[PDB]
Formats: sequence, structure tokens, C-alpha cells
Amino acid sequence: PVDVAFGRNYVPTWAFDHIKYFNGGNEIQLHLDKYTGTGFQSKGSYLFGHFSMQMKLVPGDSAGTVTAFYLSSQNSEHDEIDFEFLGNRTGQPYILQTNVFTGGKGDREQRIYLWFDPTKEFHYYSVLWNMYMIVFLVDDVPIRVFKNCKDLGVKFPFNQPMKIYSSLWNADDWATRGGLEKTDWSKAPFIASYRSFHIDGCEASVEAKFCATQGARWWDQKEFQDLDAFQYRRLSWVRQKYTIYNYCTDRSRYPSMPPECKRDRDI
Ligand SMILES: *[C@@H]1O[C@H](CO)[C@@H](O[C@@H]2O[C@H](CO)[C@@H](O[C@@H]3O[C@H](CO)[C@@H](O)[C@H](O)[C@@H]3O)[C@H](O)[C@H]2NC(C)=O)[C@H](O)[C@H]1NC(C)=O
Repeated sequence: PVDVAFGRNYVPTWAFDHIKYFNGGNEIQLHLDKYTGTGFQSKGSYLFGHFSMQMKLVPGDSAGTVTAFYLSSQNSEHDEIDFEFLGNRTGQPYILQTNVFTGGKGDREQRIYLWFDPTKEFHYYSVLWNMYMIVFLVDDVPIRVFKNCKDLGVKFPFNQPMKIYSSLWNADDWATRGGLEKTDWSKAPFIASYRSFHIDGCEASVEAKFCATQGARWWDQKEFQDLDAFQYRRLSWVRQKYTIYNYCTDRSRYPSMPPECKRDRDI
């Protein structure tokens, strides 16, 4: 990931005055108070690529807040790849929730705790999205893989260009302790910080759902068809030690377990 200024790749979409720009936009702060949160989105749309953000989450009491960094297509039957950071009362742990929507259908939530305090320093949160798989990374650690399992009849984000989005907003009904902990608005403003703003992707308009260099990109090469053994060991550790919720092993919601799971090593 190469660090660039916000304005190279992104535009604000809501509550422009709630985005504070530092060092020429090399760092931004998103602010949330009782009237409004805020968000931004990429200027371009992409079909496959490598997308990365450095983030430092809301310090102190962040209960009820969600800081999101995600890719989404536009139409109905949408595809989406999500990082959703769920805050907490002071000194209680953040959750990093991930999710994948295909053809308008999600319900693929996983929730992890992190192996560092995400409010203390900036860390990298990244998506690698190619025709074979989607990988979610925290720094150099893969925390989830969503493989292209079209051969098993599972849909995959495959031809809908997506924009990159980020936002900070209240989500009282479900964010903290499943919705039991409500935002304490006397602790506003809640501030999330971002750097890097890295986009390396196959630019593709909604107009045309194609990129003229498809298959010729570095992420289309053979080495990116799968994670290597080292990366899978790091992933298994996240699965065994840091995962508090995993749609794959949730037999109450999925008596009929999803086909991707064994392949993704979420089993
Ligand atoms: C915010 O902090 C609270 C603690 O105040 C976190 O809630 C705790 O979540 C853990 C993991 O889900 C729970 O522990 C687990 O309990 C189950 C049994 O239900 C057990 O199977 C596991 O081995 C594990 O011990 C814990 O009960 C729960 N505590 C409370 C008071 O709710 C929460 O995860 C933090 N994050 C967010 C965004 O809520």
C-alpha cells in the first residue's frame, strides 16, 4: 500500500463539515454527534483490486457506534464486502465485524476481537478482491477469505463494479452487546481517523461493467489464486482464538450450513 492524500481517490458525501483534514488530507477525522455522522466514497468504481485504509478507531466510550470501511455495487441484487468496527464502553473491546453480500443477500457475519487496541495506533485494513477470492486483512494477517464457489452454486462478487465507502454512524439497535448498550451522546464527538487511502484496482464504470486490462493485473496472476500455508496458519489462529461469532458454525441460523465454509477454512 502506497499512502496518498484523501482527495486523490475520495470525495465526501455527507456532512462535509464533520470531516477534518490534516496534513493536506494525508490524515482525516470523521466526527459523529447526535445530529449527524459522516461518510465518504471513492471517485471511481472498480471490478477487482487491492484496497487499503489505515484506521485508528474511536477512543474511550464508543458504544453504539459503527465505523465502516466497505465496497459496494449500486444496483438491487447488490454485492458488498464489509469491515464494520463496533464500539464499546470505555475499556471494553471493539469488535471487528466482516460481511459479504452477493446478489443482495448477506448474512455472512463474522466477528472478531483484535490482538491490539485499535484506538491506540493506526493499523491497515485491506481487501484483496480478484476472480478467485476475497481476502480481508488486518495489517499482514488474513482474518477471512471468501472464495469464488460458483462451482458449488454460491454467488460471488464477480461482475458488478463497486465503489469504496467509509462512514461513522450510530447503530444503537445492534452494535454493542447485541444492542443492549446505547450511545452516550454526552461523550460526543466520536472521532475515527483515517490515513493512506490506497486504491489499486481495475477501473470500471457502472456504464460498462468491464475493465480493459482484466486478467493482465498483478492480482490475476497464479500466486493470488490462494493463500499460502503461512497465511492459512495465521487465519486459523484468528478462527481459533479471536473469533466470537462465525456465521459458518452458527447452527441456529444455518442448520443447513453454507457451502463456502469448508473451502474458506471457516469450518
Ligand atoms: C463490548 O464489551 C463486552 C463486555 O462488556 C463484550 O461482551 C462479551 O462478549 C463476549 C464474547 O461474545 C462474551 O463472552 C462469551 O460468552 C459466551 C457465552 O455466551 C461463551 O461461549 C464464550 O466463551 C465467551 O465467554 C461475554 O459474555 C460478553 N459479555 C457481556 C457482559 O455481554 C462485547 O463483546 C464487546 N464488544 C461489543 C461491540 O459489544
